[PDB]
Amino acid sequence: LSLGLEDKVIVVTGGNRGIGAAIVKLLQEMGAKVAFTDLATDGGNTEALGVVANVTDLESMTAAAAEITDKLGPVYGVVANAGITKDNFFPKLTPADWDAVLNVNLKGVAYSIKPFIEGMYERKAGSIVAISSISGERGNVGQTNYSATKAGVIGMMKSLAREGARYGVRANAVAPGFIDTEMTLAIREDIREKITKEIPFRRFGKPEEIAWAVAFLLSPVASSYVTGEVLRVNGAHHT
Amino acid sequence: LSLGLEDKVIVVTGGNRGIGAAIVKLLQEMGAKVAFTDLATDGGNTEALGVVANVTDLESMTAAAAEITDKLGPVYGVVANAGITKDNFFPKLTPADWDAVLNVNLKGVAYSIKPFIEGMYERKAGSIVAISSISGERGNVGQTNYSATKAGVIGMMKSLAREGARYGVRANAVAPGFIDTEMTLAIREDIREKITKEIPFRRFGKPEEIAWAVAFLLSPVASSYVTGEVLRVNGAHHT
Amino acid sequence: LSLGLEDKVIVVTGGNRGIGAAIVKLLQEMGAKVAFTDLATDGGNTEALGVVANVTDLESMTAAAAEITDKLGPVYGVVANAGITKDNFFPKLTPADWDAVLNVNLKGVAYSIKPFIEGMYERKAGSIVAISSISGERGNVGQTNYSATKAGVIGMMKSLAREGARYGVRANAVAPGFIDTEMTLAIREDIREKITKEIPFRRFGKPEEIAWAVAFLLSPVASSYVTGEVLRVNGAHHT
Amino acid sequence: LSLGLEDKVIVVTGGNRGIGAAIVKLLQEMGAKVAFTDLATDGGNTEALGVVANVTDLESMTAAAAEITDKLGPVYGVVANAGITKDNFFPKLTPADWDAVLNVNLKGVAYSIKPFIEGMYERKAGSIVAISSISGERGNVGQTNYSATKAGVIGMMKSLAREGARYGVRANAVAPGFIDTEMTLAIREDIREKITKEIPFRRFGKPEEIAWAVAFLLSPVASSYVTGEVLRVNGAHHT
Repeated sequence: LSLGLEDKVIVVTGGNRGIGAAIVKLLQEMGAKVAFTDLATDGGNTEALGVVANVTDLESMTAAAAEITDKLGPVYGVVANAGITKDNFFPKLTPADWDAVLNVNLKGVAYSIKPFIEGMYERKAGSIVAISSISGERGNVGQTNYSATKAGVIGMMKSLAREGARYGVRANAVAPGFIDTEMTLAIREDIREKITKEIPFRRFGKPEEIAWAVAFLLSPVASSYVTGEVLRVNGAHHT
Repeated sequence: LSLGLEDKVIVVTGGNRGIGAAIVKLLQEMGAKVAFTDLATDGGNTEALGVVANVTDLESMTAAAAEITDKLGPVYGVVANAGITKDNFFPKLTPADWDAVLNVNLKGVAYSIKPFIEGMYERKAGSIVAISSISGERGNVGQTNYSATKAGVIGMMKSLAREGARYGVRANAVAPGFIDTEMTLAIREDIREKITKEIPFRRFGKPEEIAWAVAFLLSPVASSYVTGEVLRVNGAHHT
Repeated sequence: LSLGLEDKVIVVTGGNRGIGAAIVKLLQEMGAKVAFTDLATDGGNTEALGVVANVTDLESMTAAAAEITDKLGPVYGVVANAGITKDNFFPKLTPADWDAVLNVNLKGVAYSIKPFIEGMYERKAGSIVAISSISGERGNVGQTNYSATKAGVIGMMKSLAREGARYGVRANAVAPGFIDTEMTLAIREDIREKITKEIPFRRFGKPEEIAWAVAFLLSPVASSYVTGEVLRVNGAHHT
Repeated sequence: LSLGLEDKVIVVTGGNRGIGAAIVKLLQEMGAKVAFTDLATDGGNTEALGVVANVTDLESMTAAAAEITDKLGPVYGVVANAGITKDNFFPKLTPADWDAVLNVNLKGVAYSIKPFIEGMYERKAGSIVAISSISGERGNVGQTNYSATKAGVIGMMKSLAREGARYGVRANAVAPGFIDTEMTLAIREDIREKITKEIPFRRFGKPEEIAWAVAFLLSPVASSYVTGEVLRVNGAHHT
């Protein structure tokens, strides 16, 4: 019948555009009280409570948590989705290129969870989901630093899963393959084709498809015994 | 809102008791036209179309397919769930102990899919799910033969996934941890405790919990881009 | 300095040609007393003790064990390498095509280990290695049955590893990518190229390269704490 | 006969004590010209060329590279082994606790490879190995940050493997289980026992055992086709 997500308060980092917006949108049409953090809050999602925050700044995220708790109530769900790339071959990557992705994609994830966690423990309820990636698990050329971080979140989620279990709090990861967002839609046609040919399903995925995987893991009904897991959504691109 | 499973015809092997019954029951309350095969069809599930069949016999399964197609219509979903154990330490296992699990758990799975596959290809639609196991992925003492087969189904599903993609047909696997069925509820209390202590979640899983994972993979709406994947439901017992 | 393999008795199934011959050859030049079983024993390896045996027949393998124990002494190492293919798309595969690969590749592996295991336990020493495959882990089109079995051996080895640990007996698996044997050297040039382009290393592997991985796992010196592991040799084809 | 490591120049980060010292020691007795970087260089390894350097400082590592190249010649091998812990439960971990492990264990690894990589590419030869961990792959309680980084190095190595293949340069990872170093030998007896009971092999591993796995991956002879792989050395603790 129903996923136990009605009136549940959920925070999505990076939820203004792209995959994050898609997660926000779907959770809304499941009856959740969704909030999102980002650098801009346009959206155009009206009913969503956008909060300008920066995952690399812990004060910024703790403030957003306070604002969200105050307006919507105690938080059940967190989707750590905000991430960036600084793509280049290993010897062309500067310390700045490492500092940037490590801050948003690794540190920023923990800073996105840290302001909601103690409360989740008190309420003995909560579902945490980090995003990504096929590059994190398989590896990717030019993404030696992106990959380190997307493989890093999987390790963070597995340990967090083992810590949170005594409170009935779950942590999992979704590892998307190549997904049609505005970013990947601007990549050269000849590169899109080379990649699409690697995918047995013969297409990139859609954002609403990642949203569904996140929803499944957030549902206290559909995945109550799922924790520490990586859910691959890649059309058999990586198996 | 809804998983695209209303009026969808789904076959569950081993669906009279245990986990299979739970999968049957939940698919029913999602509006699916569910059928099951087994050695007995009591159930007591009335509205479910029980067909006496044997996964080790291909004539038996092709007959059941014919009966099911005829009564309910063209098949969308298949859950290859029927499996057995012949547990013993490696040197105490007889050829009969190998023949038995290999037939039901490996061969029987392919024989459960073979009578529905050509039609799924014609209709360019279908979602296949094999079950198990934590023992298949981690290994288990006394289950050297059970494990070979539950690891074998994962390989079967990954290859089938890659073959079926050109028809929009998906294949995945669910790998349950230790689940409270009537079989595991009769295992010695001191062994149940030794195992339960290994599980961060501090309990065995429930059958309706495996049912939900199977439903997620069958949904053409919730997992349209999920294929070739293993979904672990183990409470972080194996991560 | 040296791998503790001098004067060690090692049995290699399928060791007359191909990868098996390569494993036999290298173990010999490490000072091991190597024997092999196969359907033919030409070899042309002279110093190797070829025994005509069939992995699908347990009497046949137990006889070979007796012969080998008698001529060379108590067995330390076993390489379960004999395997076959019956390649076809899932709906074109006959029960005979399933029975064949399941017997040689799954059952035949256990039947290759069963006649040496009780003695290894007595001597509290031994290293077991099964072969394969990239198809077992990734999946492969047209190899839905080969893959089920090569994924099956990994599960068998992980469980056997957990059982054999109390005797200091180790079990592991080597998962080769595409390897230049006489079989793969007869595959069409256009298919060889399509595959070779998938491999970052830009070549198929060589048999002496699989031999080295097997040697590493057999060495009681180099891998004394390695058990339950899969060693991939694929040139980053599957990561 | 021999691993192609005689007269090969190899750098080991964190090689003064513990596992690093063990790797240094074994490579030496394989005829390699080994150097190590660390915060102290006592050792007491005399013949090893200790260089005081800090993996978190890129100038410091590029200087060490220059010194090592100048004294020993062009570098073939790099073992990124230096790592630290700041163990605590997720909500007790400060930004400083994240910054520390992320710098040494993730960033520090890339900074250990960056000064040798361009030359390896020129010479079309090289083998890179990062360390760890069982916590990186499985997850561990109290190590939510250590784990993120040890899972991160695996992703870094897989991407680096795919980039370096066009130059015949290999990258792999060794994932040790619990190893008897001076650090783990000071952990409480009751915790050592709780952990040792989880290990089928019934003991922690030894440093010379990790050294052997690193040697295998560095050998241009024994692992010429091994790249992008994780080699687990855990006594079946994690399978």
